[PDB]
Amino acid sequence: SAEQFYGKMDNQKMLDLVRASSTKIDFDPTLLPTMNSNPATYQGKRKNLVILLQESLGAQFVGSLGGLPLTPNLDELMQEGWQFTQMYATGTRSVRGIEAVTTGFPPSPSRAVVKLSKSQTGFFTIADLLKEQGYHTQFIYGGEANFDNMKTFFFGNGFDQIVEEKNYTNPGFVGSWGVSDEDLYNKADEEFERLSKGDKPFFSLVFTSSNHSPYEYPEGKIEQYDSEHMTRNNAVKYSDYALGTFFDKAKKSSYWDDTIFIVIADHDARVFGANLVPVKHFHIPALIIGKDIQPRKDDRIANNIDMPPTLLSLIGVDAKTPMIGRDLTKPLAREDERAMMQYDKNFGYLTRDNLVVLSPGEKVSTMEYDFESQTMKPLEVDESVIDRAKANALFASKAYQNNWYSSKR
Ligand SMILES: [Cl-]
Repeated sequence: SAEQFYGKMDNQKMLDLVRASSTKIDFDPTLLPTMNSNPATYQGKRKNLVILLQESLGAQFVGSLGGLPLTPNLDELMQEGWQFTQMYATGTRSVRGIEAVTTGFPPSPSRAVVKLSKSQTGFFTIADLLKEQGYHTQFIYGGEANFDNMKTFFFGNGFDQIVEEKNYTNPGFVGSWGVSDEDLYNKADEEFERLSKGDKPFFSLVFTSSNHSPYEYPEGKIEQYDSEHMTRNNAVKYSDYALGTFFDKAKKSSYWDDTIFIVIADHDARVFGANLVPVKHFHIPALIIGKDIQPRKDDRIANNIDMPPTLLSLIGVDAKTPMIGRDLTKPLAREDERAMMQYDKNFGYLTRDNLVVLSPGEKVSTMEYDFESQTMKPLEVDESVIDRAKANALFASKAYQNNWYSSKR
């Protein structure tokens, strides 16, 4: 319970600050307290939606984002689309990255809702929204889908089909975590060219697996970055090569005209025993790419929970949902740029002007964040800056307790 760590706040005061700081409009709190209507920016025939979730792909491993020269295929694709240079994960764990891009639900000191008992059925997801709207919905994974409780959460919440390890006929390579990312990506391309023959728009979540210790992946596929074959750096570089092979196929495919793709990490590679909130380690790549998506370098501070409202808007789906994440196809004032991030028991609220970190024992730290340096210094802020952070720190914990985030509509 977030109340126990950060202090109490009246539901009214809290909700008001959450709704106001969200920038969402047309709220209807009779059904659910943050239910809001957002019409899609795109208004043509509904597009397919492909989410290519990148296991542990932190910005530190991305060349185009200043880090190690580990992602030449992605770097190139970055120039070809809507690149987010100030994107932050809300968490450090895979299930929280799945939480963020399938539900848009903000973080708590607890586990992501993929693993919580109340969220196993009838929780809000874009999966069941799109399903209710006539979409086929699927999850493509290389390993065992029961892992991290994913299959159960996905099946209970709007996913139709689950494609997992048992469904791969002849993979080029199999490791401890399942088939390599190239096999995953061949399977994706197979499923998409399949679904595109059908009548339905589809929504697909595809989640990489190669980038896990002990780092098994095929030989002779990249000029390795490290001398040892099985390293994190090389697994990332393998995954990059594997993504490039997906897009080479994707661009000459029958679904290309009709689809929006997002390349986004679930979180950065974990760091341990960090103090407060290590901002740099929530920093992640995000790329939206597709026909009619124009190249753009977007420096607006955002979270991965802003992606589902953004993507629905891009694919032509009007969204009456309780999501408080931003539709970034629409203007966002500089003072509204923000990132929430949860590092275990610590919650951080990053804006262009300040960074507020809340820790157990109701301790409050206030800082100015140097974006170039990726370092922070002490800084005094208005009570309104602390209250906005606290209000957002508490929301998911309270919404979960009170069932404020259901799929009822
Ligand atoms: Cl997390």
